[PDB]
Amino acid sequence: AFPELLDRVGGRGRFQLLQAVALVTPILWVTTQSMLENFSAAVPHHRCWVPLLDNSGRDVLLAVSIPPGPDQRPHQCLRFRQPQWQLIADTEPCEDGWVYDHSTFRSTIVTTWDLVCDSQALRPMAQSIFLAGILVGAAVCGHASDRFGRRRVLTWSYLLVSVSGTIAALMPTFPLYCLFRFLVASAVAGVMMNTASLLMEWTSAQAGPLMMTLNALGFSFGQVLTGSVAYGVRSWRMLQLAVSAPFFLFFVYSWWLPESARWLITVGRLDQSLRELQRVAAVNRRKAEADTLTVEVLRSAMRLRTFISMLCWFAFGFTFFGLALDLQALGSNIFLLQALIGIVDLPVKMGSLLLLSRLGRRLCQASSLVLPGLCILANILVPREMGILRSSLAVLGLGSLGAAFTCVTIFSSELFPTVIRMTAVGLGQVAARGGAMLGPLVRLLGVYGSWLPLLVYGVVPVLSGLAALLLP
Ligand SMILES: O=C1C(CCS(=O)c2ccccc2)C(=O)N(c2ccccc2)N1c1ccccc1
Repeated sequence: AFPELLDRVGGRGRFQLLQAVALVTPILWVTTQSMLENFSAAVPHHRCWVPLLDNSGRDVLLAVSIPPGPDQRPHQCLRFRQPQWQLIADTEPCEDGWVYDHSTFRSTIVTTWDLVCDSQALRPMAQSIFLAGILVGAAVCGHASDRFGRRRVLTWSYLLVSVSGTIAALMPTFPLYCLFRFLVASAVAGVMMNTASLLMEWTSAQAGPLMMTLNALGFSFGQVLTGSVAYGVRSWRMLQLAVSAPFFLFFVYSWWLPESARWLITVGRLDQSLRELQRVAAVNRRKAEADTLTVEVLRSAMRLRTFISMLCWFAFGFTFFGLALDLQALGSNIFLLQALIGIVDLPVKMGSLLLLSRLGRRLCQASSLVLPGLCILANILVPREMGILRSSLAVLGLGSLGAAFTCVTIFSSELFPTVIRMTAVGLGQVAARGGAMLGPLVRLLGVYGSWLPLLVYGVVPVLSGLAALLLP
């Protein structure tokens, strides 16, 4: 009988907007902390240190010192034992360290800890660890908001994000950095889930719309915030601190947001629920029907389609999170990318939804997965000669794939006895977080041809979309 009480106290109004703003604003920095492993763990051009150069015709010295590499470049992992002056066989690996190109980035973790050459596999493992941390933190938090509340967990998760992010920027050794990024990921997942649930609960029956949409926009924009912040600060120690600093103020000001009143009723804290509802009514200025609340009212108040949905969620998560953390391979001028994936995301998603809803729900679901997979696959076919076409296809593909989590959540998830969709969205999204940890691990196939990762990332979504047509 809670919706009757909610209609009695308010609905829409003023408080539901202020709370919405204050709970959606964290989402931008939550995205910023998640896409940060693209300007922090960036790989600049590296050479082998040689005594003849870099102190104790520069082009001639570079030619004699290092053997040439295959890709029209000097070798990045080998060095001549002695200066081969015969150039107007016997090679040894780098042992005095490397030298890097300090022209776009001042200091990355790759530069700091030498995650190049033989120890190349370490880099595509930090992102996998981070995503596994998100999955684990989201799994634990579910049975954590039923014994501690729903607003306290949000504030404590804010504090954990801030402290762990600040501490992770001062570590001198790689495993400590990985562990603290794991903790950051878990706390971020907790923040995500608790914010979503809090936005759902306090809103009236029209929460399915706006509210849930207002979340996504958060990400989209956030993307651009990540891009701008990255363009701002170049060093990697001063990027993590600058990103994790706001969360302390977020935790400080999150001490006044009212806690969800529906949860308080089921546990037995009637007085707190009364105070909460009265203060919400006072904020909403609907202090006319509140006198009816005299405790007693609240005292009396107290299979194939599923598999298709799981496959679609898995394909979307796997492709997006195994391809959008390596944007240095999709083009150039990285700061312009990762800042064009929201400005393309919004118009494309709205236009595609509006245009394809009328044709049919299954048609829209199918067309949202074949198109971006084919777009990504077509990136290989084009050569390097046209860079604009080389980069626009990837942006269009990512923007179109971003519409999947919107189309398959609000328009889909009704493919069931139609009792409540909250038991289906989470079930589908579990495979989305469980398919991203199996993501960047594909990029470990750089050896044995470089086209295989892109080929897999292009064939998986198209196969999932083609299988989606087999509903009957
Ligand atoms: O927007 C989200 C959240 C939603 C959880 S949520 O709102 C909730 C609702 C109801 C009950 C409990 C919790 C999320 O976890 N991912 C995600 C994380 C890791 C891997 C894959 C997906 N994305 C997402 C979607 C598209 C593009 C990027 C990110």
